[PDB]
Amino acid sequence: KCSLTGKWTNDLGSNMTIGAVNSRGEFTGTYITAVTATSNEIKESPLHGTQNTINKRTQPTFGFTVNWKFSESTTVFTGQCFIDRNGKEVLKTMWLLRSSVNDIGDDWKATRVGINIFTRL
Amino acid sequence: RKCSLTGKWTNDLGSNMTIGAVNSRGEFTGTYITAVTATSNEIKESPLHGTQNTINKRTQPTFGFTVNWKFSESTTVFTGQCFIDRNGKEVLKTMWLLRSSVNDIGDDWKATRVGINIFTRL
Amino acid sequence: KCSLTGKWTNDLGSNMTIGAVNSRGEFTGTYITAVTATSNEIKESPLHGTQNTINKRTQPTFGFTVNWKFSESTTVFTGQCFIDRNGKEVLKTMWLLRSSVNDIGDDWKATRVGINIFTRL
Amino acid sequence: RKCSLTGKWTNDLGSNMTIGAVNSRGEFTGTYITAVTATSNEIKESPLHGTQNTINKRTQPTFGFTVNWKFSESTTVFTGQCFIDRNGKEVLKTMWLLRSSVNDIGDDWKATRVGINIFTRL
Repeated sequence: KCSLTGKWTNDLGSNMTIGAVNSRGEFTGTYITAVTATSNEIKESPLHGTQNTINKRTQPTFGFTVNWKFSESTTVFTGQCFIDRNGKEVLKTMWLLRSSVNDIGDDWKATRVGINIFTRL
Repeated sequence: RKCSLTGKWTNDLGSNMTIGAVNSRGEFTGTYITAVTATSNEIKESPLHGTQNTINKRTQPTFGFTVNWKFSESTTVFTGQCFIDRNGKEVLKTMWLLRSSVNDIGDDWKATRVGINIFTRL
Repeated sequence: KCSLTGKWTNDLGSNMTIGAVNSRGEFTGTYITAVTATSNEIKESPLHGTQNTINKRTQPTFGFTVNWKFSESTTVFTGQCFIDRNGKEVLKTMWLLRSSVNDIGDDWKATRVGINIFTRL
Repeated sequence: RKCSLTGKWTNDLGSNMTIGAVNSRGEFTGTYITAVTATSNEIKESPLHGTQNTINKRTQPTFGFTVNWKFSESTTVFTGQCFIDRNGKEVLKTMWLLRSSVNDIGDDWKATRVGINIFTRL
């Protein structure tokens, strides 16, 4: 089975570590991003999420939220934990990066989208 | 005035969710009761877990959460901001990604749907 | 049938006019946005797109590109032309707003996403 | 050095596209030959139409286009930027929305998929 537990790196140079996944699918971790949309100094940030455990898939879906500690933003990631053709694990994910806006009239411009592919560190 | 995630919410598709207390680290848990599904499965209350961003203790914080669906193999994530709207109402403006399970990594490209949800207090 | 031709307004206060849709599904129009992510002065911008004509649906899908004339950005919209429960036409759309970045290393942050609902003006 | 959309491109999913000349208004037409589909229909060459942004005559312009699929009722839009990569190669970095047709406006929420494509010259 593909398991989220462990250390990962992505295509932008960010790393994350995820701890034990419990019987309800819950996990916590830490994220160190290589990139930011702000001109703020990056700091390591917690993440929390779940793996879907329905039918106990060898390649489960999952999602997590990175609670950025150096900005007012939040990012969520979701994807699937695959075994690729080489037998290596790969997380294929898409994310939404939510920026803080001061006024609800600017809400429309607050959400960026993209992908990340993670492999084991 | 502050916008708080804790409590009961309903959305523009008829779904409800309950969010519990937000701890000092911004963490919260809740339950999601969806009105709609992409599958032909029975909907069932599913847990959610997420965080509110506490940097600068904003009155209108950003947040994100994951719904761990219990009636399908999918996962949805939501992120958005807890606003005080012009009328003084608390409103969650969110966008989501719904990740379906695929069997072959070759089909990964078609596995993610996107959309919005707007939540107000029940 | 729901037809894209005509004048529309959206939930953010933007308007657009779309001309005749030809037999291949092609149309052109003009977009006047009520909002921008830049601090530039908005100007009316051309759009070009297509309606899908397969099976000649009464509620077709469609897409179009707004070629912004007051910024370096581009937005694309896609959605479906519905008749709602009142018999009114509504365009339900989602969009990607692509900003220009100077360097490919910043590509990850260049795409915003959102929705717009259009009704007839 | 300029990145130009005109010519033949291939993507990370195996799809190809041909883009014709870009006129003074930034307009172009082309053909898309997709390797993948969300339906169980036969893929068939489909037309595309879009624009390149010409403001400030950037060497690495943004652009967008719509693929008018001819073998399904769906539409896809792409937007991105025509870059000169660090190795001097022209690369289209794009994101897309794939809109499926639904019969009932009530199902609109599940009709839009999202993803990326990276194109290089064939």
